Amino acid sequence: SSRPATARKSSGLSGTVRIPGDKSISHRSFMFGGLASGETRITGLLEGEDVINTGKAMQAMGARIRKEGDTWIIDGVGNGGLLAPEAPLDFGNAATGCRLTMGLVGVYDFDSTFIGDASLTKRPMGRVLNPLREMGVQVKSEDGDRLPVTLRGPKTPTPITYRVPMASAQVKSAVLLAGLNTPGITTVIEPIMTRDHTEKMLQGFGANLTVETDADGVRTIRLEGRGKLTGQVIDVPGDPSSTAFPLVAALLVPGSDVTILNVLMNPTRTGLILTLQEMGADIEVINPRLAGGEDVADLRVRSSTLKGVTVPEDRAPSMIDEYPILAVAAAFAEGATVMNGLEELRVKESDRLSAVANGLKLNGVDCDEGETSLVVRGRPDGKGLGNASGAAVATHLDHRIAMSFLVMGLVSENPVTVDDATMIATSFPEFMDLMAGLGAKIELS
Ligand SMILES: O=C(O)C1=C[C@@H](OP(=O)(O)O)[C@@H](O)[C@H](O)C1
Repeated sequence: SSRPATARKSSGLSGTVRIPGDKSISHRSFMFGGLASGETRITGLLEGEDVINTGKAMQAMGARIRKEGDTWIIDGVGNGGLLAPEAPLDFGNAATGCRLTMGLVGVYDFDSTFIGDASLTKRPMGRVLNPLREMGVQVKSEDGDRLPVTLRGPKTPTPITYRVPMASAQVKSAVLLAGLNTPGITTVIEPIMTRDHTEKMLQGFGANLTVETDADGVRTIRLEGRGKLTGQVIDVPGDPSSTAFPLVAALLVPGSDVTILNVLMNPTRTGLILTLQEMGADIEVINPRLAGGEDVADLRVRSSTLKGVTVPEDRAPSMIDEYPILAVAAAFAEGATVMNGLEELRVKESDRLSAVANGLKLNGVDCDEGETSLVVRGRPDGKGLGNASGAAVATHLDHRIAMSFLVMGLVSENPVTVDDATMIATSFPEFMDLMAGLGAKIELS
């Protein structure tokens, strides 16, 4: 069921720790490794529940996946070699696995059914199902294009040129993956850049995929379908979204000095760091280097005094999953922090804009929730913040709401309680141990 947890005011956080692997790249490592010809070897894989579910779905379609020592080894089926699954593919809490797999297997001439948990089942799939319908896929979904969904691909899919209407890397990714089993050229036009793990990894696996960027920033991504993919050696970098939690905690808890190692620094993932630096954060980027084909660095974070800033709508895609923890940082900053262009937060694991605003208010923070924006006014000394009565923040099955508010409790005058910590393991099973090791006081009921 649910397992509440309470975070208490802590003394300085201190230590050096390696952050778990990147979730986005980990999902794709299992997917591309399972699809490619031959063997793929992965080190640094995130072993959270979301990623394990993607792995099980790939096994259900013929990939052999196993862990030898600290390396995941995958024997792929080759492009065009996916086998019809016997039962529904259960993605649990993971929209990434679900949406990308819809594109990947929806274009195959067999039935595939997709199911998930109470959170995933409420999220919109129309954004990926519409382009698939244009490609010839037959779709059976629940009202509003929600799970459960059953797809059946045509004998020969139709390649399309699709302009993504919202800044979603998952929609871009689903169309490109569908293009892998479609004859001809599939083109995705992305007006605003989103995380590019699919493009970079498919090129690494040998796909004839090109990316052209116009001077105005619009990206035209072309993929030639039904081409060979070759197994690769993958070294997964640390998750910058998971890094955000100990990083913001170190900035807010006085007397802190925390170094996080091997953090992915791809600019489509670092909007929070840029934003915190503008607010006055002391974050040092150490030994920037190339590892596994990606930019990584170690980050040394020290306690800082923060000031509110205006966060523009165009930075949102580069930090979309970090708005919950940014809002918590803003609760302790001098002045107002204003964030717009947040419509996408309403369709995540939880409606994050509503969950964050309600959680902040429950914990004494002055904030204003707009249809697509949030304004937060802070109290630097944390006085009056938190909830002395022990009232619990509603997490709405969202791991990031649970983690963000637990970070808040390490700083607020009064403890912060979340109604459930059980979903944290979907993306960061190491969270409790990692934070405790740094000195955080978090009591699990
Ligand atoms: O492709 C990916 O790995 C992801 C893209 C984002 O979703 P959207 O495409 O809906 O923005 C992000 O919020 C999600 O956690 C993972």
